[PDB]
Order: sequence, then structure tokens, then C-alpha cells
Amino acid sequence: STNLKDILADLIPKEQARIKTFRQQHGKTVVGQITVDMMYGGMRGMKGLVYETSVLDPDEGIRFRGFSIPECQKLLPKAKGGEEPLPEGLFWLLVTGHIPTEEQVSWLSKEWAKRAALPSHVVTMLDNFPTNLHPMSQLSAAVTALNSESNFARAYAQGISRTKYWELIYEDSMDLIAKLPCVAAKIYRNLYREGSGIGAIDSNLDWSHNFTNMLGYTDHQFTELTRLYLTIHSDHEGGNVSAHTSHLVGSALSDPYLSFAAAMNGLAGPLHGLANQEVLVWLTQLQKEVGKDVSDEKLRDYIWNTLNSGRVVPGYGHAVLRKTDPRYTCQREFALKHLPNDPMFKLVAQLYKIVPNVLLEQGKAKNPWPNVDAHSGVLLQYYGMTEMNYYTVLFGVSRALGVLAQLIWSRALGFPLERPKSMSTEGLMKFVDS
Amino acid sequence: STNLKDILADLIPKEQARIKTFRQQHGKTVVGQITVDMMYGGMRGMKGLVYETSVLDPDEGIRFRGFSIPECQKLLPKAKGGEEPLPEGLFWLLVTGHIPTEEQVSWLSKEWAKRAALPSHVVTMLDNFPTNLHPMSQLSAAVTALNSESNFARAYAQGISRTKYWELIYEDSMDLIAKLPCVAAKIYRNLYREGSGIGAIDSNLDWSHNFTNMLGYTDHQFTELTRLYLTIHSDHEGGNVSAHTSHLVGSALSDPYLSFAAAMNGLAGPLHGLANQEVLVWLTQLQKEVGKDVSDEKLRDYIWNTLNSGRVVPGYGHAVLRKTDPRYTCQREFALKHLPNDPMFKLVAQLYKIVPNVLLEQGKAKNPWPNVDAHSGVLLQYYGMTEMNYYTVLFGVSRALGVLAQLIWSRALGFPLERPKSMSTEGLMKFVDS
Amino acid sequence: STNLKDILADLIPKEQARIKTFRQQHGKTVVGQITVDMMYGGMRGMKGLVYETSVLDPDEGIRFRGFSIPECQKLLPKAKGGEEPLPEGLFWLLVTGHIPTEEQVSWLSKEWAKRAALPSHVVTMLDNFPTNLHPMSQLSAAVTALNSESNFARAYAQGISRTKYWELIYEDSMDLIAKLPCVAAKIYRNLYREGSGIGAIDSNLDWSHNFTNMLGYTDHQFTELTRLYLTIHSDHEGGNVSAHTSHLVGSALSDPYLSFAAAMNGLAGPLHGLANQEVLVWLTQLQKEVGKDVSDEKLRDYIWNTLNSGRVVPGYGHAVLRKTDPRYTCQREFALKHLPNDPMFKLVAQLYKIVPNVLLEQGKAKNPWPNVDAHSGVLLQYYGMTEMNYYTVLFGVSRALGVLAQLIWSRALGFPLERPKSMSTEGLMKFVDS
Amino acid sequence: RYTCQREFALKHLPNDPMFKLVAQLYKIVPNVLLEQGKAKNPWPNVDAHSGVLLQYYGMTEMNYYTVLFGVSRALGVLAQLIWSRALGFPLERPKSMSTEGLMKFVDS
Repeated sequence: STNLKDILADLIPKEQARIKTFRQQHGKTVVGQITVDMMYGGMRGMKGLVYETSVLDPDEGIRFRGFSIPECQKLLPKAKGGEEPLPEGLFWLLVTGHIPTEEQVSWLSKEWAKRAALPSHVVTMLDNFPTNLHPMSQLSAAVTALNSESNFARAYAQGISRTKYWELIYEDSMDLIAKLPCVAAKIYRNLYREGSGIGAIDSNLDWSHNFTNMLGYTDHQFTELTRLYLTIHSDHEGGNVSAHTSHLVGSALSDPYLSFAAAMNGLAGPLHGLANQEVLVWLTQLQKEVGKDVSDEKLRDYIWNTLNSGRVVPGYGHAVLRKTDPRYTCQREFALKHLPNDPMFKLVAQLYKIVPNVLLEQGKAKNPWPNVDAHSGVLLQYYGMTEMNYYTVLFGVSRALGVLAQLIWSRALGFPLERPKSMSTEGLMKFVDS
Repeated sequence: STNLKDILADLIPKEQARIKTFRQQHGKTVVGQITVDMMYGGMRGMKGLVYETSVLDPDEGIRFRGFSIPECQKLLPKAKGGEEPLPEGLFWLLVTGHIPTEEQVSWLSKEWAKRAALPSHVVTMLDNFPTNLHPMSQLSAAVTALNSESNFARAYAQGISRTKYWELIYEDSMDLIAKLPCVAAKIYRNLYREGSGIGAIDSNLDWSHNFTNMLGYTDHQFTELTRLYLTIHSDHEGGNVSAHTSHLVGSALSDPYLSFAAAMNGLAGPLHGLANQEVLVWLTQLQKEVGKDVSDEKLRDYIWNTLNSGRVVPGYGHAVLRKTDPRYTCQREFALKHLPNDPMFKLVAQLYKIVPNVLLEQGKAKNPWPNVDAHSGVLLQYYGMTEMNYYTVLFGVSRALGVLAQLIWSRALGFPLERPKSMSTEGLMKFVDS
Repeated sequence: STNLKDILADLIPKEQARIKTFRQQHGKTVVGQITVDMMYGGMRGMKGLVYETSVLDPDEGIRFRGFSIPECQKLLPKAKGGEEPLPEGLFWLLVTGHIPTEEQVSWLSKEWAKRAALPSHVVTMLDNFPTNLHPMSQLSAAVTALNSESNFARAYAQGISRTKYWELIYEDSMDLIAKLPCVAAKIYRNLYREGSGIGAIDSNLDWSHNFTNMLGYTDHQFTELTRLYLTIHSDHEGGNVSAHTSHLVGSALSDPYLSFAAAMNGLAGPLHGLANQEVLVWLTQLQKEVGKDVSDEKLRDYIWNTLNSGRVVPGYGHAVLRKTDPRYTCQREFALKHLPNDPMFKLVAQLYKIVPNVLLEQGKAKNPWPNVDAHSGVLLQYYGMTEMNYYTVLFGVSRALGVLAQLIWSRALGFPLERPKSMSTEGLMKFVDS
Repeated sequence: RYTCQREFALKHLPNDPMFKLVAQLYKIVPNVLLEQGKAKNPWPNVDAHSGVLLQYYGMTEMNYYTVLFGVSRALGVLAQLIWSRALGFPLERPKSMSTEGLMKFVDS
């Protein structure tokens, strides 16, 4: 009806059955080979895990349960005054495989608003963190400290059937998603507003809107930005560091809190979630190296020299994406209908027309197209969100949606310990000989 | 004058060359397949990564740089009036591939003494944690917050050359290893000793003994147990959840504190490290519902009630080991020397004769044999460390040695971001149909 | 060293040496027991013969010199415009144990093009055959009458050293393989194409392509099918009747023509190569009895009848396979690439999902899974190859590749007369009492 | 339709030289087309084979050939035209855009 748990309960047997038969008939099918190079190259090209909530096509980009981002923009419920998709409705889609109705989304906003609550020990810890503790470290530590609230951990300690793991993973994941904006906003306010009162949860407002209120922003357009941002950074299949971390840690039956916190330690990695910032610091420098205004000739020229110094243009390229990221596209659409005459945004666009043709001619790109992180920084900066070290925290809150939707499914489907076999160089040489 | 950083400096270029040559000749060589079953079954027997410090043979158990546990028990230096191997020396071995001298180990003990010091914010955080936040959570949280002290994070922001990454990891790894007993003991004292403050570092003591001093123990044989415990838990190849988590998070260039804290979130999972706590809960439960010395048919009953309830027997089974874990045997060796008659040990021994024939007949176990977690807890209990909820913290402290040894090498060898491909069931069903 | 014959000459001494040593070490090693039941039950389970070219694993399916069919589909050369592996490349693998280069396969295609010719006497024979003489009988007779061309036969008559048998066997085997499409296509055209002139070999075309031309087919897709079919039917270890027959007859130093023709008389048996046809007759009826559109429900119904009838679902089960046959799989993949909406295919596709689980409940079948013969006929019928009595001739042309590859090796390695001991029931009753 | 016409040649004119040339092109053109790439399908259509059949029976007037196609295609298009009206299919009237307009519409 409206209760998401009940809808999910109904789906799991079906999906259990679908997989049982699949594996019966096709369990022994070879889907891929493993080379020495792949073992050294971070499992690049390896089909390593089943992840249900989203799949990243090299060419077309991310699909959430089959739906492209444009399709989500159209089908997923919006706020009443709204153009952008609510993350509530995305989460529903990932969980159910089905586009929610307005009522179902309405229901979920209120579910989340009611679960939004921090215990004193976490509030205290955050309030006591020094200012030189990075926001992703505060988030990670705080979510870890939240596992004192874990239903799944408690229930497992008391013994419980394997068949029932998913129900308590569901309640914990719902609690954590609920609480995350409270943690993330306490960190912002503590760091960047001298500790002012994060403020209330409006039980009739959507999750993003309570978040932007708690951050201390009001522009409806910033709330619309946050709706889109939380929606599109939600999931990116199972192989990205943060998603994989959550899956790997979760497979040992660590609870959602621990699984998510580990994922945030992955997201905090420069090669993962700290790119949005690298981009902005690179854009910033660039506009102060060839002036604010720059013609397509002199910009093209900067890019070629950049590349000749043995240096890459940040926010371009990807591990798996082989074409323009639809997450970039949608941010660009937002930019050009909302802040087309922003200086920093003009540069980002100017690179959009010039950088792809370069890189191609250089050859060493594989993906000469932009990723999400090429665009996200300038948008946040435009609305007043100038504190760049905090940007990944927004990415984190978003990613909880995807990784926790899947965590619920992993445990419902009885996925086991993730535990591959390793080899040393010495050993791998010997194996090769024999 | 001994300096492990200088030995590393020599060794790294040699291994870089070798791996370059090896990949030159064998990079394209197939070393295995991927099946559907593997993808659904947590990558079981998929050869997913290179990990240098230790390798697990299914048949023979763990080797550390080629050396068995028995070999390490004989070859590795010891404390002067001691019999068990110093964990310092194992770390040396893991890092260099060379058995250390007495002098090298002495140096390492002194090095970890000197870098042992906690910042006041971490002190503050630990002192304020509630008694119902699980020790592993306190540990992970505290280690995440230590990342404020990370030299790697700091240097990476400033654009440090990739050729320098390993030196920074080394420095952070040495610091964290040095600090770890400090954190672990404060958690112990705070939870279980009303926050006594006895806990200093003697600069002429080895790491294990300084640890047991801070825990408030005096028995020489507890210190020897601790030395062995920390040595044997140190590393178990790269495909275990904690090692793999560390590897994954560190491949994103997260610093050693973040990589270790995520590792601990994985180690805290019931199907991983937390099993050493769960074993003693399960033992306590069976003793309450039995005598202290039950018949073999009554043990079979208790085990059967566990298995028919959709629960696992803690400490039994393994993803890769296909016989008894040598870390189990070696702990058996210690008990039979030092506490052969202890009642809980007779039970543990008792279960060895019973549990494996069950499990085989239950069918849901490729391996019916015990792992290290089946045996650790009873040794601790004997010496008065009855706090079962603390047991995984000791495991965590030990497992730092292995994962950080490798992390140094991962960075030294330029291993890239770990990013496998995932598929959905729907996506997989279509891939097998084309 | 480029000629196949020279590569082969170089490999032979190594292998003689390797077997000599093995037999020296382990000749008297007992590898199996012989029961009374096995003697009455056609050597079922008995490890009777050394056959180098291919090994059938009960669970995994056939391997050609170590390589799975999926691997052969990836590794063996294709026609320049092609997807499916060339039977040339497979023969090369069987003979040398090595995956050929592209040029090697090219060479072999030209090699078989030059050797492809029939003596007048065999053409008269085929042209004089009546339409009621089954195609397999016409094939066997023609190949037997080709032995007038046997180099080996005449060389043996003039006297030749044991060491030299293989060279002549090679030349006869290459000649026979080249000739077989000419024979097979003359049969087809005489029976079903009103003796139309079969036409010329094109020396730049591969073997299968000249075959489908001479049959009077043009669809490149039928050529691809034919390439795949002749590759996967090539060999199935040595204990299948056709392979065993070739081996046993060959062990008397009967020439390859005699050896192969005898193998075709075995392949013509209903319990061997005539199975493709029974499947197709059965399905045809089934589509008539349950209509050309049927429900999983009503089909599963129809299966349970045919078992309670006492009859077996054709194309399911096998003497040694205990899982789905990879030869079935690869025909499945081809269908759902090239003709997924053929009614007859979709029925076969429905059987794949239902019959497996049904054969299991009934309990009687050791192997509940389909074998190659379940799939082959619907494919041939789809491309217009509707003369069901001819199907086994395609199988025969394929299987020549495997049995002749082994025949060369059997003579190279000096395998002697196959000559087991028999007993009567009377004598076996006596033997057991003693 | 190409294969079907090949069938008819090999039954009734298997040795005609032009049929032979069409048949040799089959072995050659698909590989060249794939190499140039360009076309997603290097395989022949019905029009590759139709004319060499006509030529054989003496209809050498190649500029007439599309008239036979025209006469045939009446059967399909009028069979559907009946049905389009039986079913009340309305005016076919898609929307068009200019490049300018499409550049804008992608930016809004």
C-alpha cells in the first residue's frame, strides 16, 4: 500500500526464486577471464560482484533500476513547487524497482522526518571535534559511533535467523538515512557557523528541504539543487570504492552504520570523492592564470600545455564511463537555466566544448569526456557553499541512498562473505610457470 | 644503525623492476575465470588482487613471505626471558621479506615506544564515549579521528610526487602501529577498569609487554600469549574482509588511519573478527544450558539447535582454508603448555572432535574445520580477560601489522584504484544470453 | 619450422619421452577396479584408454587439449568476417596442443583445399547409390572405398619401420579430412538436390565455407553455424563409440580411411549420432499435441506424462556428462543471437527451463541436463536443412577432426593392438567362486 | 529475399556467368564494407540479386527493373492502406526542429 517494508517483503521471495533458478541453470557459466594485468590493475575490467540497484553502462552512463537519469527527472515525484526529483523517490525506486507515486514519496518524507534523531554521545563527540579534523573524518567517526543504535547488531547478538537479517538492515538503513542530514549539518554548523543551532525538522517538508534548512540556506533554488544533487550522486553500480566498501564490509554482517562509515573512509580518498574540490581549485587557478575572460584559442592553448607538462585535466576521464557522464549533463542543464551568466560556470562550459576534442588527439584518455565532478563544485559555490572541504559530505549523504538500498537486498538475498583469493608477485610468477 | 625505512628504500626499486618485467612478459596471461556462481558467491576462489606480505595455501595455511607459523615460531626473535615470537619481528618480515636480527627487532620496539602518544582530542573522544558503545566502534572511531595527524593526507594536498607516497604511508603506519595499544588500552580501562590511568610506555620494552602493562595485567604468560596472539593474527593474505577493505580504501589514496579504521569496521563483522567474541558468548550460553563438562551427544544437540535456527557455529569454516587453521593449532599448542586443564579449553577441545562431523552432515560448509577465532577467546578468559566484547580489539591491533605492511607496498608499487565491474541479476541474465 | 607436419615431428619425441618416464614410474599404479556390473554394463565408469586430444570432465564438459569451448570461441581464429571458430584452428589445436596463429589456420585452409579430390571410382559408386540407402551408409561405404588411396596401406605393404607410421597416417588423415565435404556434399545433392553439380572448391575459402557452398547454402549465417557445429562436434574423449571404434580399428594398423569408416558405422547407431533426429521428431509432435504456443504449466504437464508413460525426454542425459553440455550452451547462444523468435527454438528454450527440475524430482536420471542433440536439429531446420536423415553426416564430417588427430598420435606413440579379455557369464560365475 | 533468389538461380540457372559474379561478390563485398566500416550491415539486400535473374531470361532492359519492384510493392502498401483507413489511423504529422532550435532545446 504505502508501507515500503511490506512492498519489499513481497518482492524478496520472487527475487530469491529468480536467482535460485538462474544459478541452477547458469551458475557454472564463465562470464570473464582474469589476467595478471587485471590483478595488478585493481580488478579493472573484472566482473566481480552482483549489485542490483544500479548498473553503469560504459557508453550511456548510470541506470537506476533500468531508468536513466532523464527518465527519473520526468517520472520521479517532485516537491509541489518543484522541478527536480526528490531523493525519497529515488530511494524507493532502488528498493522496489518501481517508480513511486506521490503518496508513497509523501509517506517516505514523513517516515524519514520522524526517524531523524541523534543521541547525546554523538552530538557531544561532534561538538568536541577540533576544527582541523576534516568533515569526512567527523562524518565517518560519527556514523561509527551511531552503531550503538543498531537494531541489526543487537538482534544478531541475541541470535536470529539468516532469513530475517533484511528486516533489521531495513530499519537501521532507514534510521541512518534519516539521521545523516542531522550529522552532516551539525558538522557544517560546527565548522563554518561557529556552532549555531542546527535547528528543527519540519515533519511535512521533504528530506532535502529539512537538510538545506538545517545547513542555514533558504533559496528554494538551492533546495532544488540539493534535490537533484542528492538524487544523482545516489548510486553508481557496485564497483566504485564507496559502494564496494559498503558491500564488502556488509557481507561480514557488520551493521549499516559500520558499513556506511567504512564506505565514507573510501569516499574520503582523493581518487574517489575529493575530485569535485580538485576541479574547483584547478578552475580557480586557471581563471587567475589566463584572466576571467579567455577566448577558445587561448583556452585550447592552456589545455595543450597542461597536457605537455604530463598533467591531466581534472573532472575528465573515468574508470568505466566511456562517454559524457549523464550526471554532468543534468548539472549543466540546471546551470544554463538557472545561472547561465556565472563567471565560473562559463569556464566550465567553455572547457566542455574544447577539452573533449583535445585528449582525443592526445590519445591517452579512453574517456575524453567530463564526469560529474567537473561541474558540481561551481554550482555549490554559486549558491554560497564556499567551504570546499565539506563538499564530499554532500556526496556521502547522497551515496547512503544507493549503498543502503543494496545492503538491504544483499542481506535479503543471502549474499555471502566477500572473500576473493590473493596472490603475491613471487607466487604469481610460480603459478604462471606451472 | 638500523632503519627500516632505509632497507625499504633499497628493496622497492628492485621489486618495481621485477614486476615491470613480469608484466611485460606475462601481463596478458590468464590466471583464472569468473563464473556467475562466483559473482553471486562473494568472489569465492576468484583471484582478485596481488598482496605481497602473506599468502594462504588452502591445504597448508598461511605463509608470511614464505614462512609458516612454526618456522616463524623458531626463526623470529623473542623477548629475552620469553618463548613466543615478538610481533615487531613479524612486521619486519612482512615488510622486508627478510627474517630480522635481534638488533633490528630491538630497534623496532624502540621506534614504536617513541611514536606512542595520543592527541588530546582523541583522548577527549574516548573518555566521553558511553559504556554501551562497542569497543570496536570506539577503536574505529578513534582511529578515524587520528587522521588529523596524517602526514600522507597533508602532503597529498600539497601535490607530493607519487614516488614519495610510500615514505609517507610508512611514517603514518609506524605512528598508528605505535599508537594502537594506547587507544586499545584506554578503551579497556575506560569500559572495564573505571578509567584507571595506569598506562605508560617503557622505552626499553617490546610493544606487546607495554600493551599488557597498560591493560593492567602482570602475569608473564599473559604477555607471552599477547606476543603470540599479535604475531599470528597479523596477516591472512589480502582477500579477507579486513585486509581487502584496507586495500580497497587505500587504493583511493585514503591515508593509513582511514584505511585501517575501515578495515576495523569490517573486522567487527560477526562473520569476520567478531567471531572471537561470539565464540565465548556461544560457549557461555552452552555451559548455562549444560553442566561444565557435557556428553558428546549433548554437545551435538546444542550445535544442532544453533544450525537449525539459521545461525552459524562461530569460529568454524573458512572461505579458503580446507583443513584446520594453523593459527588454531598453534593456539592449541599454547593452551596445552600453559592451561591444559582449564574447563572452557576442554570444551573448545571437545568441540573440535564433534563440530566438524556435524557441519559436514549439515552440508552448508565447504570447510568444517575451525579458524583462529574458535580458540583465541579461551586463552584470554584463562588469564582473567573475561570481557568478550573486547576481544576483537586485540585482533584489530594485530591485524594493523599486516594491512599496513602491505599498504606501504601497494603505494610503493603504484597499485591503482580498485574498481571492478558489477552487474545486476537482470543485467547478468542478458549477458549470459549473448 | 612452419609446416604442421614439422611442428608435429618436433613434439612427438618429447611426448614419447614423457610417457616412457611416467610408465617407468607409475605403469603398475592401479587407477581403477573392474566389477561384474561394469563388465555387463558396457565398461561404464571404467578407465580403459589413453586419448590425448580431448578430455570430458563429468561436471564441466569437454576440453580440447585443456581448452573449454568458451575459450576456443575466444582464442581460435575466425574467418575474416566471422564470429565462430574455424574447425581448421581446432584441428591444429588437437594435433599440436597449441592455439594456432591466423596464418597457420590460413595455411591449413589452403592445405585442405589442394587435397580435396575424389577418385572416379568413388564418384561412380555414390552416383549409382539408390535413394533408399541411408546417407550414413553412403558415407561409410565411400570412405571405405577411398582406402584405395591410402598412403599408409601401401607403405605398410612395402614394409616400413614402426617409427614412421605416423607420417603416412598424417598424410592419409589430411587427405581424408579434405575429401570429406566433397563426399558428404555429393551425397546430399544426389539425394535431395537432384544430383546437381556439387561445384568447385575455392582455394581462398575455409573448409566449412566450401562445404556449405557445395551443399548449396549461401547464408553467411549458415556458414557461421556450420563453422561452429563442425568445431564443437569434433571430439568428445575416446570412449564415445565413434571415437573408440576409430581407435580400436586403428590399433590393428588399419588405415585412417578404414578406421574412420568403421567409426561412422558406430556414429550411425541410434544410441549415438542418430539422436539429433529423434529429438526433432519428438518436438515436432509435441508442437502438434500442445500447439505451437504452450504454457510453462501445460508443458510441464506434458513432461510428467511422458515419464509416467515410461519413455525418456530425448536430448537429455548422457553416459558421462552430469551437467548441461557446453555444446548445448553454445548452440543456445547462437540461436538467441540469430533467431530468438523461431517457434521451434522457443520450444527448445522452454524445455531448458522446465525439464531440468522435472528430471530431478523423478530421481531416475543421473544427468538431468540437456546434451548437444537437444539443440542441433532446430538450428539446421531453421536454415532450411530439413533432410533429417542427413544430419548425422554433418556430425561425421566434424568427428573426423578429433579421431584422426588422435589416430596420428596413437601411431606416433606406438599404442598397440587394443585387445582386452572377455568372459562368459558361465566363466564369470566360476571365476567369482574360486 | 536475397537467399530466396539465389535458391531460384541455383535450381534453374546455376552456371550463368553473371549469377557467378553476383555469387563471387557475396564472398568479397561484406569484408570490404566492414573495413570501410560506414555501413552497419555489409550484407546484401534483395536488389543485389534480382536483376541477374531477369537478364538470364532475356529482360536485359535494366532501366525497367524498378517497374517490376513497383508492381510488387503495390500488394503490400495497398493491403495496409485498406487497414490504415479501416482502423481510422489519423494524419501523420510529426514535429520537426532546426539545428538552431535543437541546439536550444538541448539547452533548456
